[PDB]
Amino acid sequence: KKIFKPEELRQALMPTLEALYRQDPESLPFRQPVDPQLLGIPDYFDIVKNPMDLSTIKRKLDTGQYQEPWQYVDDVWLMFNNAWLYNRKTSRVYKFCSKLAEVFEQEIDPVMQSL
Ligand SMILES: C[C@@H]1CC(=O)Nc2cccc(C(=O)NCc3ccccc3)c2N1
Repeated sequence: KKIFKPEELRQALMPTLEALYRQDPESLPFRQPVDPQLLGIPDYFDIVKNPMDLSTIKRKLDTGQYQEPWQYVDDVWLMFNNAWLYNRKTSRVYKFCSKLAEVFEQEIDPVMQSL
């Protein structure tokens, strides 16, 4: 089975994550873990079983937690799908998620081809 070294995943994939981070205004609510008490959404973990955010994905890259590039892509999509599930379609977070998904698609395609 092909092994992907953690530094090699990090070098290839981190620019795609940085592209999301730098999207302002749309990345802002995704830059840190959801804090249900602080955001006034105490039902969040009942609806979203597996929370995910940009900083957690960065930490996983930094600490070698992905064996396969598709596992990173899965976490980015988990983050998106959580937002499209929890929020209504009129909301900022929903529409900001849609923008991030558009940006990500463009960034990730050449990278995954190359891997
Ligand atoms: C990602 C996280 C959890 C979620 O899916 N929905 C959500 C609901 C209420 C507030 C928020 C929240 O972050 N509100 C503050 C905010 C929203 C948009 C832009 C700036 C700040 C919220 N965001």
